[PDB]
Amino acid sequence: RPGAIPTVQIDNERVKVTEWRFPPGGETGWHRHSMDYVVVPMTTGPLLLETPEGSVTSQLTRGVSYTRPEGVEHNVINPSDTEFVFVEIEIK
Amino acid sequence: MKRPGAIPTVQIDNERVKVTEWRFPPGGETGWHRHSMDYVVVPMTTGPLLLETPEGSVTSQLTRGVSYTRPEGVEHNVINPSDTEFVFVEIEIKA
Ligand SMILES: [Zn+2]
Ligand SMILES: [Zn+2]
Repeated sequence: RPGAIPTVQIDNERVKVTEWRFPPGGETGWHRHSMDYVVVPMTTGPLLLETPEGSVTSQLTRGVSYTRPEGVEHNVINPSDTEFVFVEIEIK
Repeated sequence: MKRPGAIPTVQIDNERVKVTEWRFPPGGETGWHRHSMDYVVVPMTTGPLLLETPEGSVTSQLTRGVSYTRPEGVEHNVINPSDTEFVFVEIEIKA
């Protein structure tokens, strides 16, 4: 797949904030989250998450934030024909 | 005369963070406040904000999705000088 593009916006003693910009069909690659994190979606739409429990399609809504814990392990894919963006705030 | 209030909606409030969506009517403001925590601002709207601090007033240009951080201790009033609603998500980091 094409690669999603992470841009780190903030990396201080308290948080690391990364913008993830997905081209259509783009993926993060598999990773494991080492920190609790908050997601602020900048786009409304579905994401495809490959997870240890299998494939999960999730609905994100622009401007509706949510949090997930340290230990989440997955590959995130943009299953749409448009760009998808979200901001991820990892708590240190 | 009084500017309309910006409206806070708490999205997350847990051991680690408090995340509040702030929605500004046209011309709207926060009122003066003091930030008790380091915080992250994720703008949801591209546009100017007018920031009133003890020393003066400045126009700051925000871009949707371009975050920034400010430290504990900020004292200000924040105003939306535009003719349309301005929205940002504020992530306060608990100690
Ligand atoms: Zn992830
Ligand atoms: Zn403030």
